[PDB]
Amino acid sequence: MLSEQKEIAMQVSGMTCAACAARIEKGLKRMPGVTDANVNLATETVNVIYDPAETGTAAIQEKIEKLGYHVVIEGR
Repeated sequence: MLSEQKEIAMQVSGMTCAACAARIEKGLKRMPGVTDANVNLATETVNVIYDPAETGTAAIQEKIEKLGYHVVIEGR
């Protein structure tokens, strides 16, 4: 009936500051069903908003790997 989008917030591995994680997530800003990407290296974390119809963690890991890093869906 609906498609209501959500924020995920999760930790990344391999970021060496200097817009690295920004590049990672900006990669995800290209994925069909993302809306926005917001890096939080002050907490070694990144937040990304997407629609679970087209986009989720599933596709996201896939691309993150190709960006040349691995994200950790630890937390919740």
